Amino acid sequence: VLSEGEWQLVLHVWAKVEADVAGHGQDIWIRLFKSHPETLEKFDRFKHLKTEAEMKASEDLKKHGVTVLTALGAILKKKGHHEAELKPLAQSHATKHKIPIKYLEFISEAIIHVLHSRHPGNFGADAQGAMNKALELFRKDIAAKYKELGYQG
Ligand code: HEM
Repeated sequence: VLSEGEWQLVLHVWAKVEADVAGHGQDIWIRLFKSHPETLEKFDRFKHLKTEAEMKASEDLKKHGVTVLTALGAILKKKGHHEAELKPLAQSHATKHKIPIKYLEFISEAIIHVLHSRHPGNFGADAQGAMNKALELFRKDIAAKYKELGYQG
């Protein structure tokens, strides 16, 4: 459970991300694909992208980034009361896409890295700790749902 103070640090930096959702989306996914090339294998629609240049020029990847960050933002804004939002997300990722928890750990790393690079003034040590906590909570709850749905993760 996060304190109100920790949620405030998370939503404060998220407000900055929302000024440019598409841009943040691209940076985060490209970071993920570059650092962990294996994750690209999960997208039959992006598995053909060979360079960062092709990734940055992909309209479909940009759209995916917006879809993902909008869903994550909705969850964070619930401040822990995200049961309803997580159910459909857990079902599609465990049953259809088959995304292991390890990959959610990788994207969490990418998110923290991008926020640190683009928002140093609003992402000091305390704020990073709060964001890490919020993302760990998200991963812990999705993991619990994965189990209930029959997917090891
Ligand atoms: C911050 C965590 C993430 C959030 C909130 C998120 C959210 C979403 C949403 C809302 C969709 C569209 C609806 C759906 O199919 O459920 C989606 C699709 C998908 N996600 Fe996730 N996702 C996350 C992380 C990941 C990761 C780490 C991977 C893979 C390494 C992944 C792979 C996919 C795939 C393969 C699709 C379908 C893409 C397509 O065929 O159009 N997701 N995700």
